[PDB]
Amino acid sequence: VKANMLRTFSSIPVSRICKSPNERARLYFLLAWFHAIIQERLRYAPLGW
Repeated sequence: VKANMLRTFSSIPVSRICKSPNERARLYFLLAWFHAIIQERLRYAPLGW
């Protein structure tokens, strides 16, 4: 999950994720965490998705 979130944070430009209402950053962090969780869950095929 750590590597996935680090990968999905460098992909998103800083300009979009920062220069906005100050609550956007927490929303993007939640989005990255959710994407990492559901992407890492795919490894355990029959028990996950």
